[PDB]
Amino acid sequence: SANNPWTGFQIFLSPYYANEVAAAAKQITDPTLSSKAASVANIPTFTWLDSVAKIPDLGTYLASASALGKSTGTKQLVQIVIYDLPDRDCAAKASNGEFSIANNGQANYENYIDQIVAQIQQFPDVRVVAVIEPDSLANLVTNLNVQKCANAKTTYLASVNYALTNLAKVGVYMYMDAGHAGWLGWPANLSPAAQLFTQVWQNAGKSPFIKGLATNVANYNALQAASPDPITQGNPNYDEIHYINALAPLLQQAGWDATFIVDQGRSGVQNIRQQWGDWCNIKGAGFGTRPTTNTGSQFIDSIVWVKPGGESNGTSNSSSPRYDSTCSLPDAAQPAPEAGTWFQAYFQTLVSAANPPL
Ligand SMILES: *[C@@H]1O[C@H](CO)[C@@H](O[C@@H]2O[C@H](CO)[C@@H](O)[C@H](O)[C@H]2NC(C)=O)[C@H](O)[C@H]1NC(C)=O
Repeated sequence: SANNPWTGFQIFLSPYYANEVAAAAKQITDPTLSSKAASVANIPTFTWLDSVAKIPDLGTYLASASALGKSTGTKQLVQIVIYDLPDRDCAAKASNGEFSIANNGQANYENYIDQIVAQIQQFPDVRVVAVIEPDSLANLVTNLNVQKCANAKTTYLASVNYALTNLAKVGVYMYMDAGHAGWLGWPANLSPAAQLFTQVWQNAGKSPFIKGLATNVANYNALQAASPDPITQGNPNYDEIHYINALAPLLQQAGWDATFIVDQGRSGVQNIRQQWGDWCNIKGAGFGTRPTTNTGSQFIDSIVWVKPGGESNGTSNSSSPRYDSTCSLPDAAQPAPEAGTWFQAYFQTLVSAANPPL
């Protein structure tokens, strides 16, 4: 499109991820690998606002970005993930979301959005790009047979709508999460997905700030695979470019000339999964293509690193109340600590296996 949110901006580098990376790098014993690991702190990632407790951090990042821009003559851009739906992750065996539909989820989520908007409103010289609710709308395409998802459908739609409508009022550029090629990219899922995303876009007023969709968030697919990963058999859309090329024209027909961003933060190593749906701490993952607007596609505004590499996707300990058995599969790195906590061995392998190399 004419307006790529990243062009002309300096991306703000997360100091939190930077702090995690710095602490991790000093524990890597091989000196050459340690220096490569430390440099990961210079690679832009998205900040996950996975609870209300993260909102004060957002405020600090906006204010810091505003000052860094003035100190360097740059316009700064802060990258965030909106990730706090009530009954979050409806199809997962376990979820860490703090809100529940049964306990005023809609009002609590609205207040979470209001607090985020109130921060963003104070720093108008900082641009914000937001990924909207990973692991939400995609469940409403394929997983309505999951009772928790069926029962969450109206709340997910209302809450996502509230986020889109209100973040647009402060000029946030937004990409709705849209799963990945092995979820919504199956040819038979493309039209139901397009119909749902279009309805969501319409309900939020077709705001020009709703730029399009984010794909492969927290996943491992290639953007453009050298050859199809065996997990993809049966799906001609075996990588993200095939998925996006197939979905984008369906959105165009609705009047939404959508553009896309694609997570490649853990895509450096292909052919590491037994089944396509295995998502938790996949063993042998490597850092992938660094964020760039040089995407190879008319539809793709940026390759991005949405999910921060090194933060555990979930514990492998079956005695934890947050245990999801996906995290103990044979292709999941184990033992793995609780979701969000640092997984040092996994980070070291992400560095060692990076492709392109760091
Ligand atoms: C695996 O999960 C279990 C349950 O969460 C953990 O065992 C408990 O740990 C807490 C303190 O961390 C104690 O209050 C409980 O009494 C423990 N229960 C038992 C049966 O030991 C266990 O620590 C976890 N293991 C790892 C490596 O995280």
